[PDB]
Amino acid sequence: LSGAVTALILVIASVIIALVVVGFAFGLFGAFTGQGTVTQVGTATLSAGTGTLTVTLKNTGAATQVTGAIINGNAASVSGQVTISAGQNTYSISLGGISSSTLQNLVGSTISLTLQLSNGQTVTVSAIITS
Amino acid sequence: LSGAVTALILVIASVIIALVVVGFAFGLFGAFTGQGTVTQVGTATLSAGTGTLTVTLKNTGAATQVTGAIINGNAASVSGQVTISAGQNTYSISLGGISSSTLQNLVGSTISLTLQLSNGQTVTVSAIITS
Amino acid sequence: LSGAVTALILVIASVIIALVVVGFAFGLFGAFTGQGTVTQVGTATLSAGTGTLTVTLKNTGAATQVTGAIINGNAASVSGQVTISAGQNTYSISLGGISSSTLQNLVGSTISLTLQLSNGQTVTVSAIITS
Repeated sequence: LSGAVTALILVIASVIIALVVVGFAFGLFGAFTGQGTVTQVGTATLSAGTGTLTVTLKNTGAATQVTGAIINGNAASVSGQVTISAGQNTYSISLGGISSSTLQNLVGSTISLTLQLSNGQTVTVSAIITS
Repeated sequence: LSGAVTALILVIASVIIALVVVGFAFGLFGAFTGQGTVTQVGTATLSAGTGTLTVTLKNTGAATQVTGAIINGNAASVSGQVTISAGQNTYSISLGGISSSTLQNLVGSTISLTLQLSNGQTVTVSAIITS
Repeated sequence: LSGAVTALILVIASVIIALVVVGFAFGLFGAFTGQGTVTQVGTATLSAGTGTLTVTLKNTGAATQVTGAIINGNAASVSGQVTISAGQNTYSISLGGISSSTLQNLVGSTISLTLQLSNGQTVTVSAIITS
């Protein structure tokens, strides 16, 4: 009974250390290439009714704007306030191009977007879906 | 006479907690690579007289329904309120196919079930027997 | 994770050393023939919003202005600090003729320019598309 709790604390912590090391190694690409690395902070609530995505991306480097988004393997087209200035900020990106049927069907779950930067590497956004 | 019962309750429940912990650690891999993350929140109450699960399943993905349950190596059948729509609700599932003679013996105790979702992966469910 | 980082560092260093060797060969030719050669020192920034190009051209020869530039296989027009006086300096020229949206779409990445001097020679300018 005692050995099943120390076997879960270690799993929970190992999920975290590996992710921290992975993030540190991800950052080394932007640190050496000379371009800032954009990563999201917190969670995002993509709206099925409007298509607006409310992210909180933070970047440490140049000011680069996104060009496209990938939803469930289907390409999209971004719009709205897309500049991604330096420092943490809030952006109301309105993606469009995919049929709204998937958006209204998939209400409640947390899908994983892939916003495509102009400069290079993309940023993976895990966004919940609201009504 | 007193220690022989407290050395049995602890063993029986240690099996349960170890199985639940390893089920969580196993479903973590599936939710990590490709599949969903349908897990149980809390503990369920399985009636022994009529037979009805009251599980509290939380999932973030497509709507998937269970197809069969396992109660100590015995396959069962599911019918009732079983659709599992995205979110975290309470589902009343009427289990069937099990004889009403192997459950009332251990009323007031806890067992471990195994629900078989539509998308393949199985979730370990902890249930308490109620008369 | 280590292999990818090592490959990235080696790729960047290979680019830098190849460009250095090429510049050395060009300078050798210029010294042999009698007239100096315009070689860019370091990197350059090209603002997509405005079109002004900041370059660090140097030449150990006569003062020859530049007349045209090549962007993505499309000729353009130049103006501004276009004199290119003898000695290393920091010249700021304004590109003209490129479509603003196309270059705006590529903020952050690096491209290759090709300036056209008046004497009858060209200088390759690798520029970062800032904005």
